[PDB]
Amino acid sequence: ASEKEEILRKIKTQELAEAFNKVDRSLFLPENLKDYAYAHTHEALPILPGINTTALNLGIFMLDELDLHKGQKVLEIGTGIGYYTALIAEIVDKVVSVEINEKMYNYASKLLSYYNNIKLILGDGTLGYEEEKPYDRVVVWATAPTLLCKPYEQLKEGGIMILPIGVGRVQKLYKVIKKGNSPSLENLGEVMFGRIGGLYGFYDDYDDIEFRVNKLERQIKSILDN
Amino acid sequence: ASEKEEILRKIKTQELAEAFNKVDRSLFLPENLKDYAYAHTHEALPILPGINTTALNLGIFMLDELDLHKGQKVLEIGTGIGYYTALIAEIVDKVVSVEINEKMYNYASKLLSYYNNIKLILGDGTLGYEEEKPYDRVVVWATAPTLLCKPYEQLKEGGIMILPIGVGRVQKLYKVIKKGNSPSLENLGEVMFGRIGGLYGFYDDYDDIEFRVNKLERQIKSIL
Amino acid sequence: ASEKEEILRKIKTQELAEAFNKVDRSLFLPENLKDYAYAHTHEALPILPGINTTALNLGIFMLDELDLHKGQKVLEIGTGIGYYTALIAEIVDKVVSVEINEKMYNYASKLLSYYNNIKLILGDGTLGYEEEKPYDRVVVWATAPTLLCKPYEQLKEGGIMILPIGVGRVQKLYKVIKKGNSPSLENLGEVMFGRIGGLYGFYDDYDDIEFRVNKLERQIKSILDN
Amino acid sequence: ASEKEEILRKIKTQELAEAFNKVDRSLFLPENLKDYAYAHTHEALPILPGINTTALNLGIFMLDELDLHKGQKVLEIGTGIGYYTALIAEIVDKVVSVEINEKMYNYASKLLSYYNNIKLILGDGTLGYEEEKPYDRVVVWATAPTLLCKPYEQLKEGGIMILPIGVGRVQKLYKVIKKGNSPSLENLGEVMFGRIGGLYGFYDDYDDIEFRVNKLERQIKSIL
Amino acid sequence: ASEKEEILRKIKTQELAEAFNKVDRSLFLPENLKDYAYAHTHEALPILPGINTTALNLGIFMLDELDLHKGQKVLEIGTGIGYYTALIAEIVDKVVSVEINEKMYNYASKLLSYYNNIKLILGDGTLGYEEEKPYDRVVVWATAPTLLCKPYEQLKEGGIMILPIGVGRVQKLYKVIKKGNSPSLENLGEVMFGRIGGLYGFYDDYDDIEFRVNKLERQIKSIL
Amino acid sequence: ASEKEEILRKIKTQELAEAFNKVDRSLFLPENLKDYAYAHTHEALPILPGINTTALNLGIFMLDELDLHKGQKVLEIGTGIGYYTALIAEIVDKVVSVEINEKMYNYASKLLSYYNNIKLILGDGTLGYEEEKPYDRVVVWATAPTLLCKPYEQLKEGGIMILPIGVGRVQKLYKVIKKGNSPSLENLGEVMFGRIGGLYGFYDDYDDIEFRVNKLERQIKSILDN
Repeated sequence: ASEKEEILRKIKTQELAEAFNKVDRSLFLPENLKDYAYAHTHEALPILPGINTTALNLGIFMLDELDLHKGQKVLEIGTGIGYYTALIAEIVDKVVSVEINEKMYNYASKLLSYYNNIKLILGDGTLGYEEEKPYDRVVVWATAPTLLCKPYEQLKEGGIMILPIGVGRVQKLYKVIKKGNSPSLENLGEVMFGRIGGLYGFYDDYDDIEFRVNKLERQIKSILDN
Repeated sequence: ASEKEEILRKIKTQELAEAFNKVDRSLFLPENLKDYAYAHTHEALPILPGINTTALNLGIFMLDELDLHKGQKVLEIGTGIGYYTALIAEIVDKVVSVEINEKMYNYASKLLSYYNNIKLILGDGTLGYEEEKPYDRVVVWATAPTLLCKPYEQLKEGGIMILPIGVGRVQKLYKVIKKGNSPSLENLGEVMFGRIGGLYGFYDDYDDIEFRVNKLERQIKSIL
Repeated sequence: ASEKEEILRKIKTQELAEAFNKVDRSLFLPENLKDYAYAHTHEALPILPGINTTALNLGIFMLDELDLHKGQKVLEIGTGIGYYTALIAEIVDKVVSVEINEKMYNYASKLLSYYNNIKLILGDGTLGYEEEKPYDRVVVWATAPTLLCKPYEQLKEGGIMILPIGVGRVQKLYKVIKKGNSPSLENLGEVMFGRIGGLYGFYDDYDDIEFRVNKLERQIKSILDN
Repeated sequence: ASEKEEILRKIKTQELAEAFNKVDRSLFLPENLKDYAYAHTHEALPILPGINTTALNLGIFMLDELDLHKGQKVLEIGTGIGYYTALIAEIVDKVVSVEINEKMYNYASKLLSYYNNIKLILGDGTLGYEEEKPYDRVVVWATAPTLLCKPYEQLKEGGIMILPIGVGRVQKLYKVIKKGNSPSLENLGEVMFGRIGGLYGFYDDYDDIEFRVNKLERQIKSIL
Repeated sequence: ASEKEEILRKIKTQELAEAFNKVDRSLFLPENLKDYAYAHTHEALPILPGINTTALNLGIFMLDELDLHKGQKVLEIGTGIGYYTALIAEIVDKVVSVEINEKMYNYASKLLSYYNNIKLILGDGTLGYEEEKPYDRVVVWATAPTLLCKPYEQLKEGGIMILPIGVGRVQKLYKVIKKGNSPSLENLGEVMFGRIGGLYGFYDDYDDIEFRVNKLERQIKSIL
Repeated sequence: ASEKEEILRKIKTQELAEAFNKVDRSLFLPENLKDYAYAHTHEALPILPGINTTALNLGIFMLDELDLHKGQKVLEIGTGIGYYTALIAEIVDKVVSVEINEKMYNYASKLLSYYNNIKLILGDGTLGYEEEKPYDRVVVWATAPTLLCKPYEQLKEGGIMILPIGVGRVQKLYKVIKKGNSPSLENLGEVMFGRIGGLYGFYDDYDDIEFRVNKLERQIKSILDN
């Protein structure tokens, strides 16, 4: 708990403040990363090849902006290691959380036993989760090509959704308040999340000149097979 | 052979062939572009800043790959000058067409008055059009970040949607056949369409670093 | 006439001010662009594939800087839709105007009938127009690799020429005052014009890394035919 | 065949084959990564931010190209999770291994207690390890700007060092045989290792212009 | 064979062959570069910051493709060290040569005193040289944005001009034959010359984005 | 001597100030570059294909920062034209100087005759020079991939070394004060030197997107041979 007090001081939602103080984040982190429970708070931690855990400073900010309170039903796209799932479960009535990667799904299955209000789904988060349909809030922990349609449809009328939108290696964090097909979108800043996979995920690779050149270099390397 | 003739020979959809043969593309085109009606069939044509009507060869090819029939209900996203909308209205029962740009909407509204089975919505085509929900066919004249959810939802279970998906200056043309949440995607080839706007459209601009630097150089113009 | 008054207020040449107020720019614009006669004044309008009409704000600024007055002979490289041609004809004695694109030449042939002091040439503007040789002013509506030599030679001794010079997708607007082979060149700012074609036009394509990469990507796409 | 088996078949160094067969890689790996012990043998595995343990196929290939024997003195630069260190300690007399990252040092320190012929230095591997100076073999798990001088100096006259040399995202894997100031360098192929740190390490970051611009755009965020 | 000999064998212009054989290139070259007179014939040689004399093989090749004869009037744009000017003066009647850089002008002025049919103008070669207007041949030792108008105007009706045209680090070598306003342009291959300066020269720098960013990064060095 | 007084005014080491005033730099420069002895002081001068002489302003700054005084033994990596070698010889007891390029080695052999305290070696400067081992100072006139190990080892304990470190076309000037394996490195600024060659020199080419693209363009040009 080094940068723990810094982060706690900033929390605007009293309920989140308490959940944050109580849940021991080292309990959801592997052995190798134990020292990052409350230190290096601005970095994303490696869990699986190609998959990280959002930076604590970012995560707490997002949840704080989610306006979480008693008796809400929250949909979370991207269970991961279950830590942010736990913090929501502490505040909210029920939590439906989706994970697309099986190994990740397995790793967390055991870590959330202490909770009886978290439904863990193994599937395409891009579809959200129809079946417990009306949600009060939705948090996505990976960037999308556009506004995720299913989650948005599943949101309650005045619901609030937070997700990173953007193709390209640097995206934008958006706070969406449902209002028919005229939501209000508030850019909360620049962020760098990994790409969400699935039906409404990405259909082509990163399109920045660095990537394009890396590819050219890959192909010429292989064409020189001729 | 005649450029108009070359395109006609390729058309596999009989009705499309008949429509293509009687609808005058030169009426939908501005004064400055009438020489292009059936000449230079491979060139996209400039209508508004940032808006071009698809090149004829590709336009017909897409309407043809769309497999249009009589009695169908079609959803067209991106009216434009109205030409392809006209061809569809000649073949199909009813046609709903959305145009997000008002200046383009107006222009095409005048020309589409002739037809009576065309509903022109001035709005976000990225939302499709819920109110007539069941559609047999969907065509999109602009590239999208992913599979367009709303129009796809509004498709019949075996429906066909044709759209370009991709970020970047060269996208892929897809032929999608609705099958619940596991659509079949056929790549019909590489195309170059403008980016689609709207709620479920793009939120970032094309990544051209030359210009991103240019600007930063300009921005660096301040001496205090 | 929305941004019309903004633009008119700025005009320093009284004669231009009057011509600008009188000539109806919607009369030279196609149907599709009627709403841009005096709105969106900063954008270039699409007329032909690869060809635009300079932005009104830019055009009026250029003509205003041309120092146009009674009894001058003006050479204009790039007739286009004839609108800027009309404004000059209103002020000046005679106007010789060149257009290299035939379709463009045709479109404007009819739109300038009301004038009896505009000679319309279909040819290589890069050559200027020898035959009505001594000119007082010259305006070019497209960028060149360097100072256009023929127009410059055709200029009167103290004549003034305005043109965009530059390879690359962003050029510079120059006001040239003839003085033997020691002109005075004043950079009026950064601009973005399409490339001028012709003998003294461009001999190679755009050389910015974006273009070069687009090409590499084109070739590798075709080499993969092997 | 079994991925673990495929790698085993390639091993030319008998002792390495035996070691690979009895050392349990799943002990060195974190909970979240144990399924990868002998599965997906071609993937580098994420341990700390900016630190990955080499993909098994390459790891073994390098230890094998290293030509390990009994009684040797080996210098390993970049302990990591300790796995390859363990394999070396099973084959060789003594092993000195350096790790510059403390969090990584600790993690591997616990697991390496089992062995008794391994000396773990928490420090700059770029300096090698003077104090045991004569070494028969040297392995480096990270790319370097040039031939690493200190470790090379500390090699026996016919010693072998295996390291990746190169700036950029794709380096070359070199097998170096000490011969005074004219070493022989064999290119074993292209690899992708992280940059080595320390005194004789890198002083500039990888040149990614996309990000260099991104930042400059961010930096340009000030309105006074 | 001898590098000097290899070049000699290729020369098709008898007079050029004779001249090449008697003019000592080592006199025109600085102390630090005399070993290069007829050695490393393919390398451009550094004379002033931003100024290099063309590599011999190319230099001769161009003078040879120029088709020099006795009695002609030649216009050379870019004197340089004077070597190729000397070879031309040995073959032709009169030679006008322009050099825009004064430091280069001086250097070559001393060495060219020997010849008496060479007029050295210290000025804008981009303007050519009106005063002796009719020229049979024109050579340009630097790349240009377009066909150089002034020198082209000053050519005889069937004259030949050899210049590199192009923006970018690799230009095309052109052989131009005057034919009113429809010259014939033969592409002799790709070359790498410096950019030509002057009125009808370049107005923008080579577009190197690496450096454009570098600077912007430097520029971003202010903390107020 | 135009910018000579500007540069002299700045010199903090009195001994360097005197050496700088006395040694005639035009005596080490070829004919073509005579006018740059004390003018255009910020540019690097062309001597051999691929090889330049550091800018005078840079060179004097580096030597001034080297803290040169009576009775020191100085190792210099990159003799070049011998001018900076001469200035050091004037102040110091002995100077060992290495040059890797033979033509360069030859050109300077004759220019330093007036000195009897300069040992000129033709070899790999990356190795420094073991044999006159303990050095008080070391100056390198070319960039290295990292801290040059041999020179550093050859430095006296509290010795000082100055060299440009960096891959990439723009490097950093470093002032190194020996202290075991814990030197103190002070960045003196951004500089642009040519690459040092040799055992501890570079093993791969420049890695900036400009270079990478130039290469792609080279290969595609050659693949189109197929």
